[PDB]
Parts: sequence; structure tokens; C-alpha cells
Amino acid sequence: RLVSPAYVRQGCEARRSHEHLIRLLLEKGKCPENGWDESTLELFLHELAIMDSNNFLGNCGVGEREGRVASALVARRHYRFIHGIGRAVQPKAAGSSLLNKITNSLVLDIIKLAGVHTVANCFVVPMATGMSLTLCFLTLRHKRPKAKYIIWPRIDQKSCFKSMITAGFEPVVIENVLEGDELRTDLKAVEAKVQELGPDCILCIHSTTSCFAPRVPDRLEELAVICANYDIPHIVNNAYGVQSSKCMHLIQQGARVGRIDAFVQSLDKNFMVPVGGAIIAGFNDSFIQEISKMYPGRASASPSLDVLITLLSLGSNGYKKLLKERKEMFSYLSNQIKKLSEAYNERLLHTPHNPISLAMTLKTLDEHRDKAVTQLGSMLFTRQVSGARVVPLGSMQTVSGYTFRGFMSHTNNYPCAYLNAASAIGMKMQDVDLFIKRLDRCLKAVRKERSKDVDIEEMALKLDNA
Amino acid sequence: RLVSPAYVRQGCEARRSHEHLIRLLLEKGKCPENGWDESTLELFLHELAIMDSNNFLGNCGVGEREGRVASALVARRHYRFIHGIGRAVQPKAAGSSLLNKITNSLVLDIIKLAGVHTVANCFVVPMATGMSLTLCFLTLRHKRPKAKYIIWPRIDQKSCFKSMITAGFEPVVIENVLEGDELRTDLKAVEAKVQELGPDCILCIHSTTSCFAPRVPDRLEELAVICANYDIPHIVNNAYGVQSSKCMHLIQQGARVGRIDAFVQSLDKNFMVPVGGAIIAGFNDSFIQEISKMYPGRASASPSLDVLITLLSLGSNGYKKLLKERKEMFSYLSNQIKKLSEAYNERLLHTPHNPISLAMTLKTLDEHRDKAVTQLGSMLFTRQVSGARVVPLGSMQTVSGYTFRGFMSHTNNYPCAYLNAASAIGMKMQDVDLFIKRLDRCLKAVRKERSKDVDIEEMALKLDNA
Amino acid sequence: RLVSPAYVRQGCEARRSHEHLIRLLLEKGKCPENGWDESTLELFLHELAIMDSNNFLGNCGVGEREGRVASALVARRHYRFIHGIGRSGDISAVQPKAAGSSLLNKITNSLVLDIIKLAGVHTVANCFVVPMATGMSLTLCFLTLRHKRPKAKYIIWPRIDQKSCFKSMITAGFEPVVIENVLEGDELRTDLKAVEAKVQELGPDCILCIHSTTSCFAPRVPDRLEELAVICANYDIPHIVNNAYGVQSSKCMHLIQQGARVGRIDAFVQSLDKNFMVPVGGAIIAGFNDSFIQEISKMYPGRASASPSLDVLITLLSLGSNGYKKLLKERKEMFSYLSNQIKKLSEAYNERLLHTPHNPISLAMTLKTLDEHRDKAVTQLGSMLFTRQVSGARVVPLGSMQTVSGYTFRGFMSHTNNYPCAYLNAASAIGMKMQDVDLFIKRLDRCLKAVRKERS
Amino acid sequence: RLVSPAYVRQGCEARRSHEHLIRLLLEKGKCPENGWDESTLELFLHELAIMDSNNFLGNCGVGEREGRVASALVARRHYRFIHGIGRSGDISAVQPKAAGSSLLNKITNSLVLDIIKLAGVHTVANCFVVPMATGMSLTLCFLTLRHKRPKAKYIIWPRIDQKSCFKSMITAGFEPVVIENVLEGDELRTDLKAVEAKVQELGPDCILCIHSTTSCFAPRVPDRLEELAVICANYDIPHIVNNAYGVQSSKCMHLIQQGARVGRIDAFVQSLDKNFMVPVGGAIIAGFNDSFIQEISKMYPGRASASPSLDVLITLLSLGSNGYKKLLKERKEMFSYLSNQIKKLSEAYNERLLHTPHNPISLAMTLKTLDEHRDKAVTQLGSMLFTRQVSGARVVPLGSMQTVSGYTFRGFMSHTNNYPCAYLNAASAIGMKMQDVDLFIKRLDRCLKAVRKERS
RNA sequence: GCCCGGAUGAUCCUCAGUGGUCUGGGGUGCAGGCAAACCUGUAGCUGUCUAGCGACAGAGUGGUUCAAUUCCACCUUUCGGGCGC
RNA sequence: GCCCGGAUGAUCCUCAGUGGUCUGGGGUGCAGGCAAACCUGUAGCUGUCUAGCGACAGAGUGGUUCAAUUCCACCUUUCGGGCGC
Ligand SMILES: *Cc1c(COP(=O)(O)O)cnc(C)c1O
Ligand SMILES: *Cc1c(COP(=O)(O)O)cnc(C)c1O
Repeated sequence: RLVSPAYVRQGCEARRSHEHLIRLLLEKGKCPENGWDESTLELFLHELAIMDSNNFLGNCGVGEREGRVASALVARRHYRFIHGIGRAVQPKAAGSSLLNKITNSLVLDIIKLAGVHTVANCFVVPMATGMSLTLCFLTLRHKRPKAKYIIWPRIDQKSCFKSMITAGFEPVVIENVLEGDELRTDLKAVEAKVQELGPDCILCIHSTTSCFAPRVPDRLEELAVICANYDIPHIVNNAYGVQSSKCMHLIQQGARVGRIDAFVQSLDKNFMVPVGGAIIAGFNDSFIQEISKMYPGRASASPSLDVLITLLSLGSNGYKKLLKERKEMFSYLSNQIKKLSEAYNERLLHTPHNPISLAMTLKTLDEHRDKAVTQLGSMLFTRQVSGARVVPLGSMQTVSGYTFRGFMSHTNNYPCAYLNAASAIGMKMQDVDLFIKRLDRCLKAVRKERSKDVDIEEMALKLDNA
Repeated sequence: RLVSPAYVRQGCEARRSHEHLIRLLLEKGKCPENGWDESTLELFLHELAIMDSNNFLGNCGVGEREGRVASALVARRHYRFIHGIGRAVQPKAAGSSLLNKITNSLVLDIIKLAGVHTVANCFVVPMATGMSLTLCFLTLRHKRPKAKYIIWPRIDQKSCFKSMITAGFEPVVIENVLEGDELRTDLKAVEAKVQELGPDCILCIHSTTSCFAPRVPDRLEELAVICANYDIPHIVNNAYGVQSSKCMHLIQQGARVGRIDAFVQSLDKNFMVPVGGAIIAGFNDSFIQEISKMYPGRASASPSLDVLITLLSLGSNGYKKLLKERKEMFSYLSNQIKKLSEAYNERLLHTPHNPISLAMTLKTLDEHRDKAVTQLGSMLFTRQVSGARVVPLGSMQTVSGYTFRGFMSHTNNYPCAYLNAASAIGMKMQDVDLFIKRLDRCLKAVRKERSKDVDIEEMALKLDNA
Repeated sequence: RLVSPAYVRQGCEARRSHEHLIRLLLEKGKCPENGWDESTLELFLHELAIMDSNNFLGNCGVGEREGRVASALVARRHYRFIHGIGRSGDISAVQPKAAGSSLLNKITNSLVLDIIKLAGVHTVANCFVVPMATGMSLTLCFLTLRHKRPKAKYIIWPRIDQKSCFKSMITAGFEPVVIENVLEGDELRTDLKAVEAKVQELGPDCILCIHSTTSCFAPRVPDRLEELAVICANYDIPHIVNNAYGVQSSKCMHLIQQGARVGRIDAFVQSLDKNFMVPVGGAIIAGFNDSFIQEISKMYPGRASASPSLDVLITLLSLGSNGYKKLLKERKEMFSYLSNQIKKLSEAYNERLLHTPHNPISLAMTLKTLDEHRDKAVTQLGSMLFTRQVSGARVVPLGSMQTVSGYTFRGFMSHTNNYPCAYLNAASAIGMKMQDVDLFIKRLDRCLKAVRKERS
Repeated sequence: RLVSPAYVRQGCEARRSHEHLIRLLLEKGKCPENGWDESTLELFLHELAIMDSNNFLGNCGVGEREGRVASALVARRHYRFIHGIGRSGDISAVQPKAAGSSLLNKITNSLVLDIIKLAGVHTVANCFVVPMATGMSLTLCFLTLRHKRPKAKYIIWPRIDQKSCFKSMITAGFEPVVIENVLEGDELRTDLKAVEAKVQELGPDCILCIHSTTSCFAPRVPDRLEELAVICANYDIPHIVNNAYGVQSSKCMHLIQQGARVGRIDAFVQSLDKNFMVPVGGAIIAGFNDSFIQEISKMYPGRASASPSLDVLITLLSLGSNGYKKLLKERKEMFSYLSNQIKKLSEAYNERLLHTPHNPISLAMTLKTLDEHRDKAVTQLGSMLFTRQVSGARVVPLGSMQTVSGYTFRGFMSHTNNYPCAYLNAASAIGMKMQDVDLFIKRLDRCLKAVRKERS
């Protein structure tokens, strides 16, 4: 095996083309335009992992947190990143620390590409959006120690509602105003509540962009002006709004004319990675760092690793293509539901200000007698349609002591029951066509039961009977 | 490929021996005594993953959280568990939900095996110990709304200290009492502070078991009696105490004679998995469930998956063997440091009540002139010794506004500077021998510089010069 | 935990849809039309591997071949298939020690037979994967024929300049009889009269077989299999076809099918890697006489690697027959695009595309305007394309001499002693993308510019 | 990000310790004494694979063998080594299209040569891995000898009842001359006078080689290689040694070394899976004449699979020479334990351990007290052990007849026509654990109890 | 290896009985009463903590019941019966 | 493919100049003044939002500087020079 020096030359020159892509990533911190090949990616990950002390060849550990791993399956599935992330001259996990920095720089680049070009700082946190919102509220407590209220335009979603209560504050629920079919921000009620309670007693205004139709993204510009005038922090729930240029442009415009202290988005919903992580972003770099420093102890590196792999494999061109296809799939889904609803004397709710979610009416379904609105949601489930959300009339729900009327509808008395469908990133035409086909069959069976492909149906009938 | 019915028979009978181990796990929820083979484990994981809707063959998704995965590397490294964990007749992630239940049952079994036999309930949370302690304090706020103080016997560790402040409470630092070389709980000062502030103003007493020598685990029994008498919650930081039968028995005895509302432990420190997760356990089942319900939104399944793989691969016998070896390695490390310290006129601090961590004095090192105590920590680092913690005299440190004197030493004026080493799970004899060998060389070079194996040293001298 | 009857039910319902696909594969042995999801595939492979005795839970081994694996990396990368395929006396016999590997082998051979029919040879009777490449697989065919024709010494072989298929005859222990090709236009084609003359000179009983070739580099074209098959049928001489990468060509496959219809074809051999985009190491031996194909299989001594069979099994189940058909359709489309791009580029440099309509895979462009005795440009062009990361382009100079196993070829790489000119080869093989052609055209354009500049 | 000069420095310092191990391997080609960590190994493999042209970033392919991979599962499980080993005319020649695979092949063969010396044949001159099992590898040896001895028709072969090594001679196209063994005590040993008599009867020029066997089932023992090597040297006859699983036996290896010292051994062949705990599919051909071993390698037509070479490379780098030595030492210890346990069990059932001290791997226990014409207990015992998940135990009955490739064996599996009794085989092969023997003893004890109960 | 029928686990040993705090038939050791005999009393193991003495707990895992050595399911061991490339 | 030397990116087109808000030498279109001519003025692209008009932003990515078309590093493109299983 005595190798020729040309072999060592060829072996060195072969690695240079890969190192060049790695050096460009490290120098400018931007997503590659075209995605890396898997070989470049895994070479990069292996070279980062060996920088952590637990992967040193001559390492000995006499501490209680040495990154020892009992299972080889566990070590390999994490690419030997064991020490997690957190934060100088004696780094125990220099590779994980570099992984954290690059990942945050890549996500910041995507956030600018997605529409918030003036974002100043962001970081990945391995908690989902709800806990990440809680961490924002926990940071604001020390800044506004006399504050106990969070003003919150109503959106029926348990995680973002619980985030305020888990943080130890009292939500002030601002009901929405019905304009046509849409539920929109009641700016008059928001400002009246600010004056009633007093700006010093308000921890922040907690607004939401991405949401289920017929709710639309909040009027962020007007809310940001209210927050700037009364010196009240503004925290935006942007859980799955990164994928929507409409939502991102609302955030940029809100920060331009007024105040947005932070906006939070889910990793899984915007980057097609496992549930578990989120991004906290903002326009004041010092404040965003303050939220980061509020986190006690080290944290999992697994969500950062997931989105690092994803963005390097997709590239900015790959992510742009997903954003374009999401818009095209939204138009296709909208046209298909419009065509289907006509056959059953239903209609697509008129919600032009919601760019992600759509709703079809269910007025022809008798829920009081036949409970067909509830039956529809079950039948769609047994036919393996996921994400189709059915909203009946008059649902009463208690969440952490607060009682919601008309729950899931974001208002006390919406005119009708309806069904939700959304065009989120990664959806294919097959998703739309199968959903339309199965929804058609479910509506037929509901109507047929009042007058008096195959294997999904055979198991559906058995589950429906059980 | 027309197969014989005997082939289908053989193929069915072959899987039965594996399914038998799986059924026993699901029926009784106990760790297997002997570890599963990898084939049984991966068959089990694959059968769980296909129960999640994102892995259904005929699934169509029209929602915003469908578990879509852009990168095949990401999907495979998580065994196709994408939906995370959280919490009925329409489960979107029935496989992940079963994974969560089994993992919590396995961890509960290990906690009983480790020494807390009367534990009633526990759950894995994908946050490290600091954030998990915060979640405990956040849960207690609603129970004791007039409380603002957390009484806390001092331990110099930034994560557990920050946990109280991030939760929005004011730590009341109780200084420790020096008994011989050991720093122990000042029970008189704890109770005097309870009476001074008033029990209703105390959110909880926050005690600690696992800690660096010369601090020892807190007097949990006496603290639990104080908590029971004054009706004050008791939260125990047991970050890496699961591996110590001494620590676990303190927790069981504390709950027997008094009150322990919850104890928290790190996943990585006690189970040799990546940093990122923790276990919250307790003796009141309803209260432990209350902490669980306080968490907003879904959470990462990756820490649960790691410890599930680990415990199924190790078995209870494998974990018991690691616990036994940790005790043997503690005696060996203690005897080796005792022998080395004699050669340099130092000594092993007398800390018999700390079963994990040890400390060797550094009295012969001149830190005021030569800064040799600080130099020692650097030299050990450059020689690739990790976890060796050097504690100089007179370190002043501010953490979230609070100023610590004598930081890292858990007291304002400890008699001497010292060096920490620990026998944690997974440590091998090689770790001890290499640490002893390199510490010997570092002490020689420090003393030699006052009078006036090879490649680790060559790089160490270069880093030491830089 | 508390596995309610719901979890037991849901776990069975979830496995049903995957097992439906598996059962359809086992009952009919056909390639799935649409490819399987990875989850179905890895579930299938895991359930196959657990059938092998080395993966049994309560197993104890007291033998010398227990399938023990020292490295976990080795075991996992092979999906725990350790025992190989076959038994000591037959690579097709079922191994009770390795029932899962035996099932893997049977399914794989059935999928491959299905593809061969889909690819164009609908009358194929039997085939099997062998974990040797095409040259060594041709040798196995010749080794099988020896006992049937004990007086045979020669193999009649229309010339094709490829060392492996030439050495296959010599390694088998026979003497190649090289039949020179006929220049018909720009194409090199079978000299049928010279083939029949050698049959009459040497004697049919002295000839082990006629060894013809379909897939080849332009300007050579597939052999005239129909006329060769008639010669073989008339003289009772076996006919072995080297079809190394002809599975991807419906024209090559139809030519094999037609030769078997009008005359005699005893076996045809094809490469796994060239036709199924898997690593090098395996081949397929196929034929129309079921018993004779089984004879070749039984000639193989001992067990053999399962790795090539596992690769094609994974590939075909993931692609599906629709996926493979799509790759075949795209190969034709890329052939037309590559040909048009070469024609366009050849105009700009006063060259031309050689007219080889009977070769559906390989193309040839003249290099007559390049001087090699003056500049050595023809020889340099090959290494210039290589340094610019163009792979697969053959530069064929004039008058190259090459000795292979004692036999001297004149005009090597050109399949004849004096082809009129030097030329460049490019091919449209399965898996090729439009970017492959565009980069090749751009980089070849830069190579020719540099040679002209270096002369001027 | 902000890769400070610290991160660039730390990244280079971290890679240094791993590259030190790699450079030590490349400069000397020796097995590391202590095994590599997985991180070092996978870093090495990844840097090798990126040297292959199919893994280049700016590559375009216009050929028919570009190493395209349709399935990502296939590409990853092979660490992106797609091109196989060798070239069209030589499996040892460097492939400029696959420089990484060529380097993998050279390193692997060097590691294997190092182990062969460590295992006991210190005078070995050359060896190479071939991705065929032992039987097919023996065939390649015989195929190489044909051109050197064109009049040769026969292979003289001391009988061993194993179908692969017997078929290897026939597949190569030669006639086996079966030499019956001599009963010496309980052992079956080489009949040297019958071997020399066949040499004189048939004529040395008519004999292709003498084909001897080391590793074998008791009561057969390794052949008398020293006396056979002298016979071959005196008559100028090649000597090919079947050493299928003898690498793990220092006594087998020393016997090969001594035969080469006093006489002639042209090549010895061993299985990869039986000696290195890797999947079935590869073998090692080794010898003492460097040029002749290279001749066998050059006889192989075409490229070949890299998968067996990758498996042994991973295994040997992970084990280290210390790891392999430890497995060899444990095999001897397990042999003594298995033998003592069999002796103890054989006492309880009025049986005995056959005295076969010259076989260091395989053991044989009598089954004379079992009646087969009355109860068919001997035949049933085999399937009884199988149903209790005992693998590798050979039950050898009396008077079994078996036809292999037209040749009829009498007393098959027993290596002689009339061995005095039926017996049971068990072996201590590398990787065996104490649990293997204890489970075997317990389950065999239960089988014998059931047979006696069924009779009574 | 699996299916099926039993027994089996951890209160000195055994053998019976018993849903009610266990029982009594033989023994063994220790200890006393009056050398077999014989009467009366007594009894072991594991983990953790502790310098110790001792202290906290365990009776295969769970279930039912006010109450389980007793009844139920599973597991461990073992005895049966059956299946035998 | 790589190393090296330049130029190059996104204000009508070009060609020069310029660290100072750009310049002027030729042209083109549009628009007026007095058919070549000729004078004066004017100018494009992308993303997002919007029924629209329009509105918010972008000049390759960053750096230096009070200030960058100008200077620096890298990237894109391209022209050179060199390297050729
Ligand atoms: C293993 C073995 C062989 C070779 O068998 P293959 O399946 O070809 O590898 C030959 N002879 C003996 C004695 C063997 O044990
Ligand atoms: C591929 C090929 C062969 C076989 O080459 P191997 O390396 O043995 O697979 C034979 N003839 C031709 C024309 C080929 O293209």
C-alpha cells in the first residue's frame, strides 16, 4: 500500500473542490445558491464533529458532561454531535459552536430572502413556537416589572394562547371584527384596552400573522404604530409565515413604520424538518441577544443540524422553488375547492387577505340532528386525509381557565360551519387531487345517509363503523 | 418469485421471536433485563414510525403541519419520526405518541432501579435541566401567586441559578456551612429565612444533590421536613444524580419523611445521550401531570428516541453494570489522585459525602505571582484533558445581576484553591490513567518554571505558547 | 406502557398497506409499476434478513460458516444479509440456513426477468444474476459449453476492441478466431462470409461457439444476430451474445429477440452496472432454453455474494417499471440531443458526425483536421478532456498497436486495422442528463480551440 | 458565519490526529495495531471515495460506464464506491477514472498480506482479494495453469466431501482424480503412496496440479502438505492448496509455510467470510512466486466488485492486528472448552470423542449408540438440532451416496467409503463465544434424551 | 426454537392445606427445660444508607378484592405432550 | 478541472474619466424647439404589496471611509497565460 506522492496529490486535489464550497459558506455565511451534493455535506459535517472534544482521539474525560454515548446508533444518527449548543478560550464543543453560528447565519439569509430584508439578528432555539414565545415573554418581564397583561387579538390555537399563561401573564383577549367573511384586527378595541389598563401594565401586544381562514394576518402596521406610540413591546407569532411573502412583507412594513420587538416562526412548518425547534428574530440586535441569554443551560443541537442539512441540500434556489410552488398550489387548491363546493351548494369563503389557508362552507350539513359536520371530520380522517380541519358552530372550550365560545372559529358566532384546507410548503398536486376526491366521497355519503381508492375506503368503512 | 406458503410461514415465524420481545415491552413497560439486538430494535422503531400519518402510503395532507421532510438524510436519521411529541380519537402521530409513552415508562423503571422506588410519575421533556427547572417554577406560580422568592442553598452553576431568574423569581441565596473540608446545607439559615420572609412569599425551596466537591448533596431529609411543616414546595436539582445510589436514596428518604414536589435530572449526564433533554419526576402524580400540561405546543421527539434506543440496547442489566463500574472507577480515581497528590505535597480533600466528584488541593501553586492555578487549567486543556475543573481563590462573578464572591467554590472564602475530577457513568480506566499522567506533567512544568504521548505534548506546547 | 387495543389495531392497520405491496410482489414476482416508498422497502428488507439463521435470536453456531460479522458497519451496510446466495452444489438451491437470502435471490431474478421482457426480449425463458461482471460471466458460459463440445477449441468472434470480452475466451481456455469487420459506409459490420468460411475451415465440431456483440462503440454497430443465428442453427454451433449494455436499447433487445426467433441464441449476457445504475460487480445471464440456463447456473462452484442482487432489488423496487421505462425514454431523447449538438459543433471545426444509424447508443465525430504526427493533438485531446472532467469520451487515434494476452491488435480501439480517420466517441447511456451533454459540448469546444491556438 | 482564524486552526488541528493514522497506513501499508475509531475510518473512506471521478463536483459523463447510481440507498451503503476495482485488461491496474477505488484495492491487499504473515505464513510473497468465493477462486487458479500445461487433463485430489472445491476442478474443465484417504487411528489422512502412484500412472505432464486441502471437517485432518510439496517439486507439478478457513489456524498456516520451505506450493486460497467475519463473496489468492500470483490476477477478465475488499478493509482497520490476534487466541481457548464439553457429554451417552489431534478446528463425536435402520435417529438428529436453532452441526450417517457432477461418492460427508461409525461434527471457528458452546451442549443433550425416550 | 398442559420465583428445610392475616406434618440448626428420645422457643436472603449497631425497603412483574401464600394474566425456571432443513 | 493576470455584475446604449454625490465623448428611443442636420429635455430592470395608479425596497456579496461607480477581499461572467490519465 506504499502510495505514490501523486496519489496523495490526487487525494488532496480531490478534496479541494469540496473545501472550496465549505470555505465560501464559512466566509460569507450565505446559503449556497444551488444545493450541495451529499458528499460535500457529509464531509463538512464530519469535519465539524471532529472539532468537538468528545471526538478527539487522545481525549480523556473526568467530568460529568463529557458527551459519552452508549449507543452507536445514537451517535451515528447525530453525526457525532453530542454536546449540544450554548454560550471561550477553552471550548469543549468548538464544532457544535461553529455549527450553531453557521445555522443561524443561514436562517438569517433565508429570512431576508423570504421578505424581511431588514432583519438584524436571529437564532434557532430547540423549542417549538409556543415555548419560544414564552421565552420572549419571560425576557420582557424584567424590562417591565409592573406589567401583567398581554393584549392578544384572538386566534383559536392552544399553544400560542398557553404561551402567555405559562410565562405567568394574563391574556387580554381582543375579539376580532367581521369584515365580509374575514375576521380582522379590532384596532379600536386594542387601543381602547391600552388606555383602559395603562401602557405600563401591558407587557406586550401579541399579534399573529399565519392563521386559519377565515381569520387573516393581523394588521401589523397599525399595531406596530400603536406599540411605538405607547412604548409597548410588540411580539409577533409568525409560526408558519416564513413561507408566505405576504406575511413577511407585513412584518417588514410593520418594523418600518412602527415597532416590532421580535417575531417567532416554527422550524418544522417553514423548513420541512421534524417538530421541535423555532427561530426568534428581530430588528434590535441587543434585545434579540437578551432573549438568547435568558435561556438557562445548554440546548439540543438536533433542530439546528436538521435545518443546516436542509438548507445546504436545498440551497436558496431550492427554497425559492418551494415558495413558488406553494403559491401555485394555493391557486390550484382554491380553484378545485371552488369547483367542488358548487356541486354541493357550498362556497369558498371570501378570504383574499389570507395567503395560506382557505375555508369551504358547510351550511348544507345538519349538525344539530345528524351531527354530520362532526361526522365529516371523522370520515376524512378514516380516509387518511390529514390537516383537513372542520369547524362546527357553537363549540365551547376551556383552555387554562379561560372559556372560549365558538372555539376554532376565532369568534363567538361565525355565520356558518366550514372546512379548512391549506397550501403549505411541500404540498404536491397529488395532495390536492386526493383531498378533493375523498372530500367528494364523504359529502356524498353524508347526503346519501339523509335521503334514506378501494382499500382506503374498505378500511374507512370499518373504522367509521367502529 | 412465486413464493411457497412455507416461505410465508418461515417469514412469519421468524418475526414472531422479535414480536415477542416487543409485546413483553408493551405489556409491562419495563426495561428488558438483557439488551435487545439491533435487528429487534430497528424492527420495533420502523413499526412505530409507520403508525404516524406522514408515513401512511395513501395519505394526503392539506394542513400546515404535515410532517413533510425535504431532506432524506434528515428523515432517515430520525427513523421517520417527524411529528414530535405532545398531548384522541383522531391521532395524527399515533406512533410518536406510543414512543413517548414507552419511553416514559422505561425511564420510570430505571428511576426505581436507581434508588427512588416510590416515584409515582415522570416524563421526558426535550429541554435541558435548567429550562426544565424553570418549567417547574412556572407551574408553581399559579399555585402560589403571592410568592416571589426561591430559597436556594448556594451551588456555583450558572444554569440552575438562571433557571429561577428566567422563571421570573428572586433567588434567596443561602450560604453553605463549612464542616471539615465539606460545604453543607445551612439548615438554620434556611429556616430563619422562611420565617423572615414568610412561607406564603416563598415559591419553593430549590435544593441540589449532584454537585462538585467540596460541596456535597443537600440535606434533603431535613429540607423536606421544613417544606412539609411550612407547606412550601420542594424542587430538587438532581442533574446527574440518577447514576448515584447515594443521591437517589436521599431523594427517596426525603419524600418518605417530608415533602419533595419534583426532582429533575439530565438525560445526557445520566444516560449517555446527546445534550438536550431531561426528566421531571415526582411523587404526586397529579402535580407531575400539571407540570406536563404547562408546556405549550408540541415538542421534539429526538431526546426520547435517544434514551429509548439506549435503554432497549443496554437493558436494565447493562445500566446496572454501568452503575457498578462508576463506583469502582470512583475508588480507583480517588486512590490515584491520593497517590499523585502526595508527590506534590497536595492532598485529596476529605469529602466522603460526595459520591461522584473529588477535589485535590492546589496550595503549592502560586496564583498571585505566577498565575499557575490558571495556567494549570489551560495546560490540562491543551493536553486534551476535559472536565478537569480548576477553582482558584477569590473569583468574583456576576450572573444576571447577582454578584458571587469566591465563584466556582460555592462559598466566599474556601481555605484553598483546588482541582476537580469526577467519576461519571461511562468513564474507563484509560480516562483515569491518562488524566493522572497528564496532570503529573502539568505539575512538573509549573514547578520547573519556578525553579528557573509525544504528539499531544507537541501540540500542547504550541497552544500554550500561542 | 399501556398499549390499548387501539395501538395493537392501529399497528396492524398501518402494516397492512405496506404488506399489501409486499404480498403483491411475492405472489407474482413482477416489478411494481410505481416505485415503493423507502419505508416499505426497508421494512421488506428487514423482514427478509430476520429469516436468515445468523439473525435468529436464540441461535448458537458451532460451524465454520456461521455468518458472524465483526464490524457493525459491515453488517448494517448489507442490511444484515451475510450468508450470500446459493449452496455448495447450486447457487439456485434454497439454503435452510439462509431462507431470507434465498428468497431475495429468487425475487431479484424474477424482477430482472420482468425487466428483460419489458426492455424488448419478450420471449426470454430464464435468467439469473451472477455476482461477476460481464467478462467473467461470458467465461462461465464458455466453461459450461466445454463439456458439451469436448473437441471444441475455437471461439469465432467478430472483432470488437474491448479487453474484457476478448480475455473472457482466453481465460475460459479457448482460442479466439478474430473475424475482421466490413466497412459499409462509415459503419463497421459483421463479415458474414468470413464467419461462415471459418466455420467450414476449422470445422463446426472444433468451434465451441460463435461469440457476437450487440452494444458497442461507434462506428461499430451491433452484430448481424439474425444471420449469425441462422449460421449457428444450420451447423449446430452454440451462439453466445455479449449484450454488455444493450438492455437499455430496445433496438438491441429486439435484435436479440429476432435472432432467437429465426435461428439459435444459447445465451446473452449483460452488465448490471451499465444497465441498472448500480455499482460494478454483477451481470445477468439469460436465454431461451430454460434447462441450459440452469446448467450455467449449476456450473458455478460454491456460494456467491448477495451484494449485486441486493443492489438491483433495491433499485428496481425503488424505480418501478414506470421509472425504468422513463429512463429508457429519456435515453433516446438524450441520444437525439447529443447527436444534434455534436453535428452543430462538428460544423464549426470542419469535422462531421460519422453516419452510424445502426448504433443506437454510441456516436463518433471525426478528428481528421487534427494533426497527430505534427502536433500529437489527437493523443493530447484525450488527456485534455480528462483534465476538464469529461469522462467517457474515447479518442480513437490511427494505427494504434496493442497486445492483449499475446494477440496483437492493429488499429486498436477502432475495431479494424485501418479505419479511414481518427475520431471521438460519445454515448447516450441511461441516467444521462441534458447538463452532461451541454458541459461536454462546452468543454470539447474549449479543447479544440486550445489545440488550434497552440499550433498557430 | 465568522470563522475566526481560531476555527480554521482548530479544524486543522482536529484533522491532524486522524490524518496521522491515515498517513501511517499509506506509508507502510501495515494493519494498525489497535483498531481505528469509527470517525477516523469513515473520514478515510469518504476521502477515498471523493477521488473517484463519478464523485467529482464538475463531472460530466458521456460514456456507458459512468458509475451513475439511481438509488441513494445503494450509493450510501457502498460509501459511494461505484466503479469497482481494476481495469478492462487487469484488475490490479490503476484506474484514472477511479483513483480512490484503486487505492482502496491496494491498501486492502496490503492489509491482507500483513494478516497472512501474522497468521503464520511469514514467507508469503504476494496476495490479492478477488470478489469470488473460494471454489470459484480455485477455478481461476486452474484456469491460469491451463496455458502453462496444455497437455494436462487431470487434477490429483485427496478426497474431501465438500461440493464447491470438488466442482471447482470440473468447472475449470479438468477431470478430478479422487485419492481415497487412509484410516490412521480415528483420523483420515493423505495416502501419499496412492498420490505418487497416480502421478506415475497418468504421467506428470498430464496432471494440471495436485489439489490439497488444509482446513476440513474432522475426522479428516489437513493434508500432508510437506510430503505433497516434495512430490510436486520432484515431478515439476503445480501444487494448489485449498485453505478455505485455515487462516484462523496457526497450525494450518505453519503447515503451509513448511510445505513451501521444503517443496513446492504454487498458490493457496482462503475464504474472506470464514476467516474475517464478513459476508460471503470474496476470497484471497496467495503464493510465494510473485510473478505467478500476478498471472492469476491478470487472468481475471474485466472489472470486479469492490464490496468484499471494502468489507475486509473496514474490518481489519476496526479490529487492528491486536484485535485479530485476540480472536485467534480466543478460538484456541474455545476449541479446548468445546472439546472438554463434548468429552463430558459423550460420556453420559456411552459415546466418545474421536481422537483427531491433527485437526485444530473441527471435532467429531461418535453416534454409534443411535440406531438409524431401526429408528432413523441419526438422520433425525440433524433436523432436531436445526429446529432447536443449532447451526453448523454436521450429522454424518453411514453409507450415504451422493452424485456430484456425474461422480458418485459413497459414504458421502465422511470423506471415505466406510468410516467405522456415524458421528457428529462441531467446530471452534473465529468469533465463537462461550455461550455458543453452552447452548449447543444443552440443546444436544436434550436431543439425545428425546431420541432415547422415543425408542423406549 | 415454537405450540400446548402443569407445576415454579424471595421468609431454616421440606410436604400438605388454606382468600381472613397463614396453618401443621415431618425434618435441620441454634437455644433452654426434663443421651437416644423428648418438651418449649427461635431461624433466612437481597438492595440502599451507616465506622458501627442498626435504619429504610423488597417476596417474579402486574391485576382483582376491605383482605391474595391462596384467585387472574404475563414472565423466570422446570417437568410433560407435540412439531423435525 | 485547478493555478495565475486582467477585466466583469443591476440606472437607454456604449466609450473614457473620477473617492466628494458622478462626469462627458459618441450614439438610440421618446418628447418638444428651430429633413439631413441641429438645440433642449427625458429614459431602464427585479422582488414585494396593491383592482389600480402607485407604495416599500434592491445595484454581485461584504469591507474601509464623514463620503465608494471610484479603494480592498471574495463571488458571477468572461478574456488571457499555464498544467494534460
Ligand atoms: C468454504 C469451503 C470451500 C469453499 O466454499 P465456497 O462457497 O465456494 O466459498 C471449499 N472447501 C472447503 C473445505 C470449505 O470449507
Ligand atoms: C462492459 C463491457 C464488457 C464487460 O466488461 P466488464 O468489466 O467485465 O464488466 C464487455 N464488452 C463490452 C463491449 C463492454 O462494454
